[PDB]
Amino acid sequence: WEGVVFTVSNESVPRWVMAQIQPAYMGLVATQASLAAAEAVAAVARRRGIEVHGPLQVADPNDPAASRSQVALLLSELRRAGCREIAVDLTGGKLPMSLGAFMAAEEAGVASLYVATMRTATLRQISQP
Amino acid sequence: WEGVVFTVSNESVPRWVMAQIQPAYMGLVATQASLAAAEAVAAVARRRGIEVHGPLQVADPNDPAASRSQVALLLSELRRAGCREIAVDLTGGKLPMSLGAFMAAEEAGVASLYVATPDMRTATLRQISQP
Repeated sequence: WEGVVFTVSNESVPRWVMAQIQPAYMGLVATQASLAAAEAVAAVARRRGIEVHGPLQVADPNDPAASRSQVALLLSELRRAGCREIAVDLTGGKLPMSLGAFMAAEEAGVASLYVATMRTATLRQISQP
Repeated sequence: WEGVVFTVSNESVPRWVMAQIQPAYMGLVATQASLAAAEAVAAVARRRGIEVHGPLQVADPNDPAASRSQVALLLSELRRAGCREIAVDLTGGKLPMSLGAFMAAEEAGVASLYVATPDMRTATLRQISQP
């Protein structure tokens, strides 16, 4: 892989993917709470020479559409910068972030990757076809 | 919703969703590690008059194809029993499970729901969709 777009909740797992595949371009989508992790990923990637796009923030992380659109923007920005082999690692983030990222990646025809290792609750809809 | 298919990791969350939706039909997909929790959801549901299908087991919880196919089996199974407005609740279980359940629900035309509330010594990178 030439490029990788990450949904981010922790910094350690994207770093390990970086070493595995050594891409030339990287995109980062985070929430407000996970922004510091995304910036930590960006900092190590910059000093290895990777071109870093983002982090982009999603206003509501429980809304898959928000994540989907941000990953879409980054997948386009990376294609523009001249990257042709892009994948989306959706390991990080809450479930709707990973789901929105997968949606963006299916909709652009790119490969999705994964790293195998109640009073507040609302019921929400992810998809209605 | 009159039918809900659940991916199961814990027993609490599905129970909570059951109380909110009051479904008539239920489907249950579990891993080996979560089969007991699913059986406990199933026991509670059958005593409330709910027709329960499963729990089915997925052998590889990291393979989304194995989750997709069990959820898809259960959705067709529920429809043949007379259920027709079904939602897939895909909280519970790891990401691959949830994504497999999302794939099966999209291909079946059903809505997907979600309840809104690490050691790197050994890791494998898997491709989950290769379009």
